[PDB]
Amino acid sequence: EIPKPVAPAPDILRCAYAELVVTDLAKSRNFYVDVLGLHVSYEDENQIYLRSFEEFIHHNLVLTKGPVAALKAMAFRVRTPEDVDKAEAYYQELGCRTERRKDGFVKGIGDALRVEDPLGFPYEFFFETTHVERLHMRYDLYSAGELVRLDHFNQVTPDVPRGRKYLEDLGFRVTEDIQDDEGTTYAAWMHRKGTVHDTALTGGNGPRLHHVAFSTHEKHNIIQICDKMGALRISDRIERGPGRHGVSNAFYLYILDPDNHRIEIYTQDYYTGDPDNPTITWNVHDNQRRDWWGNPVVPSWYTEASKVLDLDGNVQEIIERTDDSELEVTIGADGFSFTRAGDEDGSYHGQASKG
Amino acid sequence: EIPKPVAPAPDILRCAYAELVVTDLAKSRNFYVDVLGLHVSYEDENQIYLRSFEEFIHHNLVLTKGPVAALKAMAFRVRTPEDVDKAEAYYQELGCRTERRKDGFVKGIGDALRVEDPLGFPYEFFFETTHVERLHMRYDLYSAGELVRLDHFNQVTPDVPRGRKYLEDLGFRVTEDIQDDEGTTYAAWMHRKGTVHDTALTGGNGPRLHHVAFSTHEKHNIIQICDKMGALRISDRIERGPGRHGVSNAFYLYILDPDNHRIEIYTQDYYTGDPDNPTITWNVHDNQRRDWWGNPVVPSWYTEASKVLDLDGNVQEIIERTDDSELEVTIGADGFSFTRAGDEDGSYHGQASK
Amino acid sequence: EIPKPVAPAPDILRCAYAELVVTDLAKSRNFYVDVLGLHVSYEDENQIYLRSFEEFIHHNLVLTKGPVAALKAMAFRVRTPEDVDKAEAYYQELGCRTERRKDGFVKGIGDALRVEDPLGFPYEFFFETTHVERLHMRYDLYSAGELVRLDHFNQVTPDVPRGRKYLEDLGFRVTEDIQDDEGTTYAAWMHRKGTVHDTALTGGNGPRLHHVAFSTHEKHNIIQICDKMGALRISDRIERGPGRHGVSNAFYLYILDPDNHRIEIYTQDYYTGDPDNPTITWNVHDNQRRDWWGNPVVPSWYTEASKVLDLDGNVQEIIERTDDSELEVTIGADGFSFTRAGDEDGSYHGQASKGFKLG
Amino acid sequence: EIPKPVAPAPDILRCAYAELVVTDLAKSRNFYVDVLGLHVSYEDENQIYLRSFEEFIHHNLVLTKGPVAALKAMAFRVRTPEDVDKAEAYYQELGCRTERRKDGFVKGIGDALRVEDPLGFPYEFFFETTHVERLHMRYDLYSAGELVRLDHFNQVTPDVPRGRKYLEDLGFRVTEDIQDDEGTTYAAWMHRKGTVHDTALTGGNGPRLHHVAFSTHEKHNIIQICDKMGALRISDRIERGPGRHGVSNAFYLYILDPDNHRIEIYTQDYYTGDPDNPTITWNVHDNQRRDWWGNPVVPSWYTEASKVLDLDGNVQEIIERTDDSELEVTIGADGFSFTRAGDEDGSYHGQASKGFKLG
Ligand SMILES: [Ca+2]
Ligand SMILES: [Cl-]
Ligand SMILES: [Cl-]
Ligand SMILES: [Cl-]
Ligand SMILES: [Cl-]
Ligand SMILES: [Fe+2]
Ligand SMILES: [Fe+2]
Ligand SMILES: [Fe+2]
Ligand SMILES: [Fe+2]
Repeated sequence: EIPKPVAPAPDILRCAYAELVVTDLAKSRNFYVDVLGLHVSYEDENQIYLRSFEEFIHHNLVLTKGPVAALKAMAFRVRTPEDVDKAEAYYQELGCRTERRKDGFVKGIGDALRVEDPLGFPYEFFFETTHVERLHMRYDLYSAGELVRLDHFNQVTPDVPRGRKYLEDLGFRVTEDIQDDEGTTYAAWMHRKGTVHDTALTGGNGPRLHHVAFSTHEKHNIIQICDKMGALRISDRIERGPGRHGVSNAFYLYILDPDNHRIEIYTQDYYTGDPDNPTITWNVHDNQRRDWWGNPVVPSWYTEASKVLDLDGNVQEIIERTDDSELEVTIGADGFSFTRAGDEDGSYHGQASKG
Repeated sequence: EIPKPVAPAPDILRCAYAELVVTDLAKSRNFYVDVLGLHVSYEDENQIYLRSFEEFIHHNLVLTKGPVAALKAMAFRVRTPEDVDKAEAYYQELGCRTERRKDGFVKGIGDALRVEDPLGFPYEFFFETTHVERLHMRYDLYSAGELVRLDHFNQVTPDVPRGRKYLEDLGFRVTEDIQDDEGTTYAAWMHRKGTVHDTALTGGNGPRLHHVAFSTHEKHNIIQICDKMGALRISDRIERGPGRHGVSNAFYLYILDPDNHRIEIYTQDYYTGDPDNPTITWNVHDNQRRDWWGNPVVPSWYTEASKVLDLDGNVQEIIERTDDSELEVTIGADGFSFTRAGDEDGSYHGQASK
Repeated sequence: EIPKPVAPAPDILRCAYAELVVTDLAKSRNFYVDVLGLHVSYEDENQIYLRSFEEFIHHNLVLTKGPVAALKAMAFRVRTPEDVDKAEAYYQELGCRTERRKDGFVKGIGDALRVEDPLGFPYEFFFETTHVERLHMRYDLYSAGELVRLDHFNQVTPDVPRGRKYLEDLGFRVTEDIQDDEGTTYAAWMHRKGTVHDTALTGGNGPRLHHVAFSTHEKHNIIQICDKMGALRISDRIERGPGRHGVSNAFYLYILDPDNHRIEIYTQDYYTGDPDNPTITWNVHDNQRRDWWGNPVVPSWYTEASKVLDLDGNVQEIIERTDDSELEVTIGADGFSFTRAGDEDGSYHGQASKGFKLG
Repeated sequence: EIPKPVAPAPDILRCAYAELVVTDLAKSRNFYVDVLGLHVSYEDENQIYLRSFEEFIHHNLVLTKGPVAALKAMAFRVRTPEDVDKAEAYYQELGCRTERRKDGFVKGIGDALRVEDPLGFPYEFFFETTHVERLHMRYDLYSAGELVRLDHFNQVTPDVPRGRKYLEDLGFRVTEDIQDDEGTTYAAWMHRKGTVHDTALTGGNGPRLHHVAFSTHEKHNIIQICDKMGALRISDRIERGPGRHGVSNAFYLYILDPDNHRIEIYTQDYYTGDPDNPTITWNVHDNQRRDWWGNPVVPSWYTEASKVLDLDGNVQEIIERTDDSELEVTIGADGFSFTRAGDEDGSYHGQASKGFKLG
């Protein structure tokens, strides 16, 4: 239903950075720099440019002061300068609004194309970026909870099949998804860079940004983030985890920034770069699909997500999902989940796992 | 009100083993050997004797086939052979029922005393044990989830101060506890060997055994146990965790065996050996006391625990706690907890966290 | 010196497997399966097919019984069936010997091309492969030392710039290298899959295969491999490490199989997938370039490597390196190394670091 | 031939702190605070008092500015105030020089006794100490290389059985030792607190202090210390390691402070608190006894150690070892070591393991 354009898709390398509008620049700086340990590439009174430990492009996160907290741009890096032209021609044919700046929208990025995509998300495509010192061996700066890479975005959208087809035509490959036996798709994960994903689609009212995810080297680094949050007595900002994912097989943690933007810390998924990488489909009632250890998913994780902006800086209107709700079918009043397929023992009726 | 005997206390070194009655020996073996990777010191059709990676005494766990799943004995090693005689005289003065077997109750233990202690728990005291190969450097046998030591027991009892004074007289020292402003004690941790505890008292209906705990080297070993349980599709047997404890500061996991005996896997508490080791008291309403990260404690963790047997092998009758319930005052309908004292942001009312 | 063909290079995805010839199959099986924990895809009296924990292709290593221990093939997977045709045309234009087998050289691989490449190495290109159970969440099988992926090969060749140009034309990008101030290149690392490398060139007499590398999830997994080797009283088979590499930033260990084939265990390098990824050049006299902690590199690491076979299965003749020797210029009698550039303190003259000399 | 006194031994709990004389207080501070991350309890122009992450007594390390770098005191905490009096009577009966200060020798310690012990070492015994904030849950301060406890001292002394007998009479129990088949003892480990050791005796010219050891929680913490030293371009101050010890089974690293005082970082030894804890004797030629992975012991580890002071602040005279040297019998020109006892394969004669000889 989103048609495949005749124009070639641009060659997208990876997710590269997010621009997030925040309301109190000092509080957010404290969260992202003081608590999480991200590295400042540039800052002034309006913006903070932050990067992970192993990054060499200018930034992975731009915090921009504004009146309404929201995603302003989710940016992917393309292979060549000519891929920014291809992106522009591709989104024109799709009838999408686009805006092209030879000198970039944020500091440290050159020629860039921003678009309101067919799902209502603000995508940016760019090649040119100002290189900075790669801190990958600066173990003199390395913190016990060090965030090493930007890994993915996760987007909330009402119709997952619709979005999936569009991203596949754009060159993303589905690695895992969640479905039921009645034809509904609840979520899908897709990649360009050869990890489990660069973005993911989560079925719900949208467009909204569910989260932005950063990686650590090891599982103990994620444990340390939790421990530090307890020491700072902000354990209430730990939403969910730590855990092992079923889908993706990664060790994880979800935390909430001062504007409630959700950040995931993630480590140790697997290689997906082969073009016939086997796709894995989970059943929506399988209680090990989201947390492998069967720990319950808190309802806020399903219902809460960040607003997104259009190209003019106004909030995108939210469209309701009419397909079945992952929350309702697993943990709501008429919900169901199993530990072992076909086994009544270890199954949950009308409530979440673990009592 | 448990009187201090004039007879000297036995010198207790550490918690050493538990004997657990199980209903299906083969299923239990599958859990303790095939899933958890404990090492077989002896087995036959009626019992399995198991030990941890770094142990040199005969065993840390005995699984005995019986009709009713229950704790049959929680055993402490004493410093000398004479300490068994001291234990006998001590418990006889307390008016407790005792039984002395010069050749032991279980294989690989020699002269031993079992008692029905004043809290109704079956304690064993012994010195003599058959030494076995210490597997501490057998990395050829080392599992990704390796259990390296027995760390502690945790006992459910209705009146914590009563039990705590009795254990102090036995030479245990309290390291941490949970209290409220009204003066109720909900739990206490106490030690002999210089870790946070060898046993602990949890307020509730008892005598019941809350859990037995084993230690791993590192946090990743606990993660692996969870991961393996997912792979075996037995994640419903993960009860609580993994987490960081507030009390003890240890990384932890609670799992349930086939008869619902609860096992804790535990690592990285701190040294308590100095006699003036500072005691830490947590408020019962502090949401970081049990899980430092503020994760909720599932009601089953407070309400479910194992039966204990008397010396004849019958189940000990339960006495109901009359002091306030930690479940009720934190997560029950009129309960509450906080992240930051005095702050309504991050506080939970009539409701658990997260 | 090696010309760029007019024919397009095949689109290479990644290193996929190696076929090693071994002299005693049962001894090699004990090393790779019982010691290292690799998973058996297939075996018989003549071959063992092994894979890592996260692999879905049929195998990452084939051990083949033969009279002379050697590398028989280093195989790269290509993106499409049509890329195998491209590889054939490309290598024919380079004037190399090639062999095409529609149903594969080894079990579990389909249409495959093997070539004697311009550096004398037996390369294989394939697309078609039998998928198997991907064991990535089989934590009921996971060992304390689990090998999760095949990561790279490392090749010994006498002229590194000559090979580097050829691999760049083939589509590999150099991520790191080691050079001196007098124009000599000692080593280069190059990738297709977006890690530090899929293969590497190490200057020395060749063609010889230096090692094959597998990855683990965490550093403690590499430690456990060492610990287990101690417990099995085969610590004499730990060649070098564990350590932190300067080049690649990975945590590492080198061990030796029963035929002296060198295996590296490797973890936690960085992403190189961007086309303008910064190339890092280390100076050969920098004592943190190979081991970041400054531990000395054992001389066998520089001198010993496995024979490689031609398409007929005969050993390839060795061509001697005439460029300067990394061993000689760093830890040899006229050698030099530094800890801090320009500082005499922490420098080493005619001997290795940490109080050692060449045996 | 150090007699057992009639007077009762003091009840020693554990090693508690060391007082090290250092020549440049600012440079030592950069090392212990900025590099290693210890926590400051008190400092001024003359001294810096440091503690580990889990400590509640005032300090584990006192750095005292002075003219000659040396160990000034190795302090053990005793169980009660009365035990300081027992210590005094005990050493007086041995005929040792003692000095008692009711208000301590350093800040944060109360009634204390220093003695010049029969091996020439300056020992302090105390009970009273100023309690400080226990930082064990201050994960807001926790570094990637955090030192969590003080674990042990290691002493160099010419006659190990003489020293061992004396420590046994003080209540220390031997856990492990190294010997040869002809009855020479090279080293012994002994404990009070239920870990492998609180102090250890290493055969050599002495009295000298070999090292002070701190523990970390996990192996990755020790790896981070190396990684950080590499980043700071002070890898030349990594003496030996990281490794796994044979004796003790601990993961370890040895580093050198600005005055060449050796610090060990140590983790994951085993419980020894039972009175019949099985002792383990290793053969001196076993190449897995010091490093379980067979990595060679750097010669400086055998030859270099810190001076110790007498109670007036003067350096103690050094007495030479007349028994065999561990260095000489294992890695010297006439030395040997084995991987498997009796097996020539994996054995080393006249040189160290892994292909190095002595520099
Ligand atoms: Ca030069
Ligand atoms: Cl999830
Ligand atoms: Cl708890
Ligand atoms: Cl290297
Ligand atoms: Cl050693
Ligand atoms: Fe995610
Ligand atoms: Fe416990
Ligand atoms: Fe390599
Ligand atoms: Fe030591």
